Amino acid sequence: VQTLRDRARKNIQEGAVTEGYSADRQTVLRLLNEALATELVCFLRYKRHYFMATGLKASIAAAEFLEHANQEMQHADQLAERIMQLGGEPDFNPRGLEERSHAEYVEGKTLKDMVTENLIAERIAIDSYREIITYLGNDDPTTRRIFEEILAQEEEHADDMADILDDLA
Amino acid sequence: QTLRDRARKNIQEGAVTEGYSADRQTVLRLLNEALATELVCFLRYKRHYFMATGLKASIAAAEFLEHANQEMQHADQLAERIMQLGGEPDFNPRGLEERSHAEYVEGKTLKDMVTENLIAERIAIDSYREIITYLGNDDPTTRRIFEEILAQEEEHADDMADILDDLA
Amino acid sequence: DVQTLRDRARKNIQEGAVTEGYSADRQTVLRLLNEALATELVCFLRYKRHYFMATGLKASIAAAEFLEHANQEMQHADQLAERIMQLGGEPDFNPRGLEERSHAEYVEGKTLKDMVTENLIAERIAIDSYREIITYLGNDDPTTRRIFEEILAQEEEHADDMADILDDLA
Amino acid sequence: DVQTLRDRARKNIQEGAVTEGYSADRQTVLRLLNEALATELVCFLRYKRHYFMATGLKASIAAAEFLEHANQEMQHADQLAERIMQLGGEPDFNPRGLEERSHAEYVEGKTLKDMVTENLIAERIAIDSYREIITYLGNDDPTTRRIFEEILAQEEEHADDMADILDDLA
Amino acid sequence: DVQTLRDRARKNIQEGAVTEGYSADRQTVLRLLNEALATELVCFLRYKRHYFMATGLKASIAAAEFLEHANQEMQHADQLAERIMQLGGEPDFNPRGLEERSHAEYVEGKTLKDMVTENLIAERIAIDSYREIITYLGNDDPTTRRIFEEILAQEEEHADDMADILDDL
Amino acid sequence: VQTLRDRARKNIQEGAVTEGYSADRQTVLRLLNEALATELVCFLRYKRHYFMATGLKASIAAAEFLEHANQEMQHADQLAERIMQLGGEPDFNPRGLEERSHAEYVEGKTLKDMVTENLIAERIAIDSYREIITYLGNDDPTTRRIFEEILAQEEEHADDMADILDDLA
Amino acid sequence: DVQTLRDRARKNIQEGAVTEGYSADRQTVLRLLNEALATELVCFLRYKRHYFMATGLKASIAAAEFLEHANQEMQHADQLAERIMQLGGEPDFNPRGLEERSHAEYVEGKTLKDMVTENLIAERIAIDSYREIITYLGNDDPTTRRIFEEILAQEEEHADDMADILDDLA
Amino acid sequence: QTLRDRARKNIQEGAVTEGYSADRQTVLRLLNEALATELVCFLRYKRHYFMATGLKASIAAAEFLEHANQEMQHADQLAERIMQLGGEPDFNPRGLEERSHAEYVEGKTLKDMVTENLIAERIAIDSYREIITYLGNDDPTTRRIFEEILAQEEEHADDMADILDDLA
Amino acid sequence: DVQTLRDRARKNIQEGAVTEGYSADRQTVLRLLNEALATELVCFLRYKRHYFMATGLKASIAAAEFLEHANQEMQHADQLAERIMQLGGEPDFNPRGLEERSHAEYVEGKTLKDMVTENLIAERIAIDSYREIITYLGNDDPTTRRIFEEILAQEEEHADDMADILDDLA
Amino acid sequence: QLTDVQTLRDRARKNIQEGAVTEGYSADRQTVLRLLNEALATELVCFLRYKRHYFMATGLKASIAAAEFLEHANQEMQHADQLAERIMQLGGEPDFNPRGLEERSHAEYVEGKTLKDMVTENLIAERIAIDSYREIITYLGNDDPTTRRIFEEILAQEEEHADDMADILDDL
Amino acid sequence: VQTLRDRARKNIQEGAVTEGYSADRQTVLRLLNEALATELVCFLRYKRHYFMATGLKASIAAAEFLEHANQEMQHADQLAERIMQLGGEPDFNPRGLEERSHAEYVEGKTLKDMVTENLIAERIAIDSYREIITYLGNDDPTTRRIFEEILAQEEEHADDMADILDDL
Amino acid sequence: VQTLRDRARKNIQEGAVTEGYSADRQTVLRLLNEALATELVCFLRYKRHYFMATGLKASIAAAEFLEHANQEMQHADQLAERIMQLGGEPDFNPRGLEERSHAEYVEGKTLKDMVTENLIAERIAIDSYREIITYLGNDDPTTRRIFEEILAQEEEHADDMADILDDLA
Ligand SMILES: [Fe+2]
Ligand SMILES: [Fe+2]
Ligand SMILES: [Fe+2]
Ligand SMILES: [Fe+2]
Ligand SMILES: [Fe+2]
Ligand SMILES: [Fe+2]
Ligand SMILES: [Fe+2]
Ligand SMILES: [Fe+2]
Ligand SMILES: [Fe+2]
Ligand SMILES: [Fe+2]
Ligand SMILES: [Fe+2]
Ligand SMILES: [Fe+2]
Ligand SMILES: [Fe+2]
Ligand SMILES: [Fe+2]
Ligand SMILES: [Fe+2]
Ligand SMILES: [Fe+2]
Repeated sequence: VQTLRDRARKNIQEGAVTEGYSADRQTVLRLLNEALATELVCFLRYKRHYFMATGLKASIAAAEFLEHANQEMQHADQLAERIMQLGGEPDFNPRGLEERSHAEYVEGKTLKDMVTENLIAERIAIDSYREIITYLGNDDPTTRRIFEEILAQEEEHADDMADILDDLA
Repeated sequence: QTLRDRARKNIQEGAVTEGYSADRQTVLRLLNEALATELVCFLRYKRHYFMATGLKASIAAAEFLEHANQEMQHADQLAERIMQLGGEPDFNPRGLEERSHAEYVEGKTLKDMVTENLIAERIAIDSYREIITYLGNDDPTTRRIFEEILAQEEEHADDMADILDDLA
Repeated sequence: DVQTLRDRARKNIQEGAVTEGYSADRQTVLRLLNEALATELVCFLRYKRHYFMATGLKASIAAAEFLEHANQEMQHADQLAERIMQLGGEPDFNPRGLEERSHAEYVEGKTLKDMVTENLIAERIAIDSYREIITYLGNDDPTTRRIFEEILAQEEEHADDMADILDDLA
Repeated sequence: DVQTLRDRARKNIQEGAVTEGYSADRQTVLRLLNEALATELVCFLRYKRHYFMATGLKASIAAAEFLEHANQEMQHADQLAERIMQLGGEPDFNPRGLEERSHAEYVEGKTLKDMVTENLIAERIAIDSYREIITYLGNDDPTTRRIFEEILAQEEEHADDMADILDDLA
Repeated sequence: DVQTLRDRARKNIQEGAVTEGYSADRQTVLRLLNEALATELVCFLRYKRHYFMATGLKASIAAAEFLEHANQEMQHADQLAERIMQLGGEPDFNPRGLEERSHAEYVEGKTLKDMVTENLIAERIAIDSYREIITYLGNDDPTTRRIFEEILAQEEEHADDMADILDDL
Repeated sequence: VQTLRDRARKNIQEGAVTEGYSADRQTVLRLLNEALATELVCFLRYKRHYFMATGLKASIAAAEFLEHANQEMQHADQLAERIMQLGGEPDFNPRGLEERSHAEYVEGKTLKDMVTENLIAERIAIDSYREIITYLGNDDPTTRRIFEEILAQEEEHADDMADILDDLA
Repeated sequence: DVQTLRDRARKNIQEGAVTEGYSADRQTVLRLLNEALATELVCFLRYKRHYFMATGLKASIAAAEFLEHANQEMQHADQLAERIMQLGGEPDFNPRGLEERSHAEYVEGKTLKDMVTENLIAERIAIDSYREIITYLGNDDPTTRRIFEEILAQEEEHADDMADILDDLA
Repeated sequence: QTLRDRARKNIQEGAVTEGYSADRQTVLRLLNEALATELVCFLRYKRHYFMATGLKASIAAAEFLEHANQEMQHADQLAERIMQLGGEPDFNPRGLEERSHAEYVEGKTLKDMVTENLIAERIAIDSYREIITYLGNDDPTTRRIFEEILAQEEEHADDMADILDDLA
Repeated sequence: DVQTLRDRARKNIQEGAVTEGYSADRQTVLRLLNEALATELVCFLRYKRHYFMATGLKASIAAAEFLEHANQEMQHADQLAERIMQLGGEPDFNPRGLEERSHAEYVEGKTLKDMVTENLIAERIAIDSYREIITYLGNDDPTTRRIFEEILAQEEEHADDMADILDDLA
Repeated sequence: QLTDVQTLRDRARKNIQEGAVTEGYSADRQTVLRLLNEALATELVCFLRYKRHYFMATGLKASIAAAEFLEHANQEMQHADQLAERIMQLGGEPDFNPRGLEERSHAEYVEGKTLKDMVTENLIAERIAIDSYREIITYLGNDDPTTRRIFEEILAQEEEHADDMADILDDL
Repeated sequence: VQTLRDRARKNIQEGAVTEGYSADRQTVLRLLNEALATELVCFLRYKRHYFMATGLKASIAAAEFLEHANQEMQHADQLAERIMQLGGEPDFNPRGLEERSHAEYVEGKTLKDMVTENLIAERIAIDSYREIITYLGNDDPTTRRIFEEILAQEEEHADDMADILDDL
Repeated sequence: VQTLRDRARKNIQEGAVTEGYSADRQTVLRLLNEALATELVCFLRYKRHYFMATGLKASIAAAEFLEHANQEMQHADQLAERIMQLGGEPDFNPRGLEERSHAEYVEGKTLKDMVTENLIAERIAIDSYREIITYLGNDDPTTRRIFEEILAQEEEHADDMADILDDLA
């Protein structure tokens, strides 16, 4: 009765983080920020390919590139919001961004170059977030669900890029 | 540089990465069986929607149509995943019922119609529960598709049972 | 009195939309409506199959048309079933024997040219079938005639849309 | 062949939509449009009466249909009045003698079966009435024919909807 | 009996909407579609001119009708060009000789009554032209017939709207 | 306690009509149906005028006529709904409709005729509904508010028609 | 002459909407608003319960009305709480003693006829309560009177809607 | 035919019928004084809206703008009625403040701005309460306008007082 | 093999969404669903009280969060009640004993800091309460688990939003 | 370091509270503010005049003018808002005081008796604003693009209002 | 000061054209009508290309053709509106339309033909409108802004067509 | 005549850039890319401040921080679109982003810190883009108008940030 309340009153400023939070909060925060860097890098890369993919066939890829780009930023916003709830700071610094990220920014010369670099990044993110989802287990459903939702989106991005690549050269 | 090499190996496989620990072949078979089930349930509900005329029946007819269209959304969801996992979705009407866990049943009465839909929903619920168990933690993206469909079928079952209890 | 218009309407009142003035062969029009319904359901399934399988840069353009066509087909299916019910029939959504009732076929195709060609064939079959139905109806059933005349126009668009693609292929 | 198309159009220019090529009997087409208009106004009033009076769980389903029908009837009224004006007539909205001009009646009914049955009778009267008008017009006035053909298709739907209800009652 | 339906469809398959059953004179139907297209383009330009020139209190009322008509005329143009393409023709948007191909003329007018009358004349020319076309088509080409029936009905509205204004002048 | 509920269960099928309803229900119902007849008549008269008022200036009146007609029907619906709540039957019968109504259906020959006839009807309704509002007093707020809302609308309809009539012949 | 209108406005300025001219008994009006607020909150909970429990074909129609009423009750609750704040009070949303404060009861009902009857009883209690409040206010507080007059008209509708259902039942 | 004769006499008076029992001339005077008040209050609120910058103040600034546009809606309501009753609405900025029950006051601080708006609302509340009493049952349509405006001013007064209590 | 899947579904058919394969303790899941329902109804009432009472410049920002939270609480209430029905229970909206059933309390608060603190305490009680329920369900009831996982995530947001405010206060 | 780019930033830190007004602002801030406020007064007067004409223009033909009057009135207020917004960005105070509003405004409030009066009075005001704002645009030159663009956008609207009113007046 | 108004009263019927209008109005009107013809011609050419560009790749260009066509008409409307404000008459006559225009109507046979002809026309318009913008200088801000808004639109159209042509 | 067409055909692949383009294309591209980097940096800084500014008062600034962030990205898109039209490549590389930009990414500790850094950045951009507008003169209206439109937005951002700082400093 009053013990339910006393548990909640202890360390109240910790907010979303309760007596029941069983995950390794600092390590989760580290992973959230690595993912955030990946999303920002993927956002900048896709935006680049979008502007550069001109032409008839390429304009189709350009549309997918832009759609992907803005989804990446949605993933970034989702992750930063969680970083804040779990007592961290989201790192939007462009300095060293690529070093924190699992993906690279690669301009590419051809369209096949562009698509391949995006496909490579998605497959890196897929396996990375699969590992994080496994690592979280049942200790942090709310964070686990963020990565599960991002994962499902990345799997779509991978298929969308691979579908294009098969038609190229 | 090995993360990049892991990703470059079998790049044409797309969403299916080295870390995909499920039996891709078996998941594809289950996805197509679900797809057939959803198309069959769509056709049955669409039949019942048109045939359920009257004062009281027209209320059931509305639910029939809502379910039919939800079934088609499930079909699209499953087919999309079949493609991401490197399969082919089988929309062939020939042998459609043999592939499906459900049946197409016209019914003579409205109680017939509701009962046949209720039976189909309960077949799907237990079938998809088993698939979700089979997937476990190997394919979250597919597991989440079936979990979302499952929740809908549970709604469809309650809606049909709620009606059936009021009938003759 | 003018009580004769009312007496006409009261006779066989449960027949609903079908009045004394309905001059068509109701049983046959219902047969044609159900054959048309089967054709649309098949065409819907074929187009959806092609939509999911047509991946790539060029093909994704075709896939969009395939999906647009698919849903137009189901709209036709709904129009026809609605009319079947108004004329006192039962619409047959049974997938068993669906192809046997249909003027069209379900064909997966291997290439994109295969998919486009098969859809073009189905449309040209439907166009000529529905022209024949429209003629059979004559002035006996304006409401049913108008459904097929409207579907016909959609099919001519689908045929032109698929042919326009096929000319650019291989 | 240019100045003769123009001279054709300049003659009786005040006739508006009604050109030399208008092969129908304008005076009679106007009579039929105004009878149709009275029928639609009457059917609107009857349905509105039934809408307000049909209370209860089961009745409210019919009442919803009564209202949809009522408002479709007024749409038909506007469509017909609009055409009357294009053909140089005057639409008669006068409530005095409205029923005598109409093919339908205003009938309150006591029961829901009464109300549904009376609406079903009126829809079936309109169907055959408008079928005859469509035949009378033939190819002489496509624009007026298409109005009646569009109204007819709606009346057939209204008849089916009322009959579908009556089967659950009688 | 199913392979012969398929054989009919394969013969001349590139002709698209035009099937073995198409019983109209395709070449002549196309000529009529192109004459109608010119009529609509001419009527569009004339109405647009009258719209801009019809200033004042009362005239602004006619000007609104002029603009609504102009844009309906272009919709008619679009319908006809779409049909020209389905039947294997070419829609002629060439401004050179546009008036010669058209049943109508471009006429500036000095007064508002000038403008309204010229528009009324054009609508009455189109009405009788399209009635003749609809008759020529008969039951041979429902899809084209329905286009002209739909355009005709709009032209009758335009004719009545212009005549209703002219009666006040 | 048990009397608040006992007052409400007694005569429960009388619905909105409670023990506290202090108005002369039968008379309120009579007035509601007379008002309903008036609105139906005014609806038909305005619709007649709307279709017949063609021309440059007349089309401006035609638009006001249509707005008025459709407001009249809203009033008809408002009143019929209230008749049902108070235990009556709304009379939509076209036979003898004018005999029940305070206003008349008048085709009019000229536009000034049409405007004048509408203005006369609005001023009849205004004075009728003011008397009903006074008659109701505080005995039936819900019904009173219906008439106060209709009255305000009729005052607008009257001002709109008089504004037109001042500019005429 | 402008300095006295301003001086009246400066006297007790923090009282806000409540001016020197407010002629009602602020304390008592606040009591009635809070009693009404409890009534609406209880009615919201009752209707919500009935909405979820009324399953079946015919019953689902009542469930739709139950939900609509439920949410209209909460709009009334908000309207009343908004006014309580303007008159310098505190709106009591405490679930403890909510029924003791409310003019209506929460009653689960066993049957649909039960549910409808209990809702119908509550509406008729509210009607007579709010009519009495409207009389008590007189011309002293138009802004509050208008809240109750608007709620009253809504309750008369809810009462009629429930009674219309009850007549068709058992 | 007597109802018709009543309506035909003085037909150009429009909404004002034989049964209009209010003092039309005096009602027009009050509508125009109220109109002036609303225009003045609109300008003052707009002034405060632009001048209330900062973290806290921007919250008040949003309220200032909302109030401002509501004031103009009232001006529109009042002018519409002035026309229906056969008058002329006075939008002249010369002497606008003399006709208005409220003042235009710039204020130096935010507390100044809030206090001045609160003073104006309480002036209008009591002014319109008096007008509603004067009308009684003689002019329902006009009475309802003032009753609707009055309720809005009470909200504005409560909203401003709610801000003032938190300030200084 | 088709008649055995079908026989499974006919056994206990009236149970609806609850199939032979449902491996949870339906009785207990329903108990927890109803305790959650009470918690959300109480949290809704508390937040609504705070919304209306939190006046002022800074406080109005909190008031907005209070209202957004309140309506999210009611959405949770509806989700939970819907599930109670599917599992064959009855959702308890009775205000009598509502607080005894709820894991949270209704607390008026005197200051804004009071209000924020009480809301924050409530969210943290809910967070840990629903985490325990998610554990209890395991893999036995995905559909119910997902409801709680979705609610949990919202409560974590509500906790962060209230704590973010409290850090700036007094 | 190497006070390079560090110079762009040191320019920005100086007088930071001056906000939009930077070291690069080459216009006479004091004078631009006077002009913005005169324009603001002009628009408020034009709004009140047009609103007056809207309510008084009853009749068949007049109601068409009444519609134009109302569209114009609300555009005038949009202009007033645009100008007041700029006054704040440049560190001024926008004067909404109705006392002396006309003395500050380039236009007049004129009731007019007839519709022809109303149309003419609005037409005169537009032509005053057109030439006033042309002069202001010229005075600004290239010193304040953001303020110039406000006046250029208002100017184009006033030219439309002028043409709209003249088109009506020709028929009277 | 009473002179501000007398300036505005002189030649009042000229409307937007005031004493301060320093441009050569007759010449501005000539340029506006030449631009109008250019837009009308470009509109017809684009529509022709839209209907004729069938196929997979071509349908992409066809969509751009239609967007451009309708933008061309928006420009035509902008220019005609300005002709009226400045006291001219807009010439929509199809006879001699091409002679008045800086562009041509060219059907083209291939898609490369169509795209090239559009690109050529856009570059003609760009340099024409740059010259007009220069001729206007500061004498007519309102007309100058119309051409600058169109110019930027034409630069987009040129880039869009060149982007397509590079792939052929 | 035939020379307008020949002028347009020369260097046709240059697209928007015609013979009449009198600006230094190479330099305009350099300036556009410096602005592009500035906007990307300002976007990241504002997003960081948005997530970190929690509390009652701080949430007001956070809302503005977010509105600014998204306006900055709109500016980035405008600038990149023009870079492509003038035949350049837009540089979205996070590597060296700050070195190319007139602005910096600065986390700040306090809200006063965040607001001040945003205010400084806007004032740098304001004066930088004013200079670019002068450099363009009348040689490139389309680009000048882009910067003139961005400038007006930056002036708003500066006023909005300064309005906040006055309440803090
Ligand atoms: Fe991705
Ligand atoms: Fe289902
Ligand atoms: Fe098709
Ligand atoms: Fe009808
Ligand atoms: Fe009907
Ligand atoms: Fe046409
Ligand atoms: Fe036309
Ligand atoms: Fe009226
Ligand atoms: Fe209620
Ligand atoms: Fe106020
Ligand atoms: Fe909750
Ligand atoms: Fe919560
Ligand atoms: Fe203006
Ligand atoms: Fe162009
Ligand atoms: Fe920027
Ligand atoms: Fe900025």
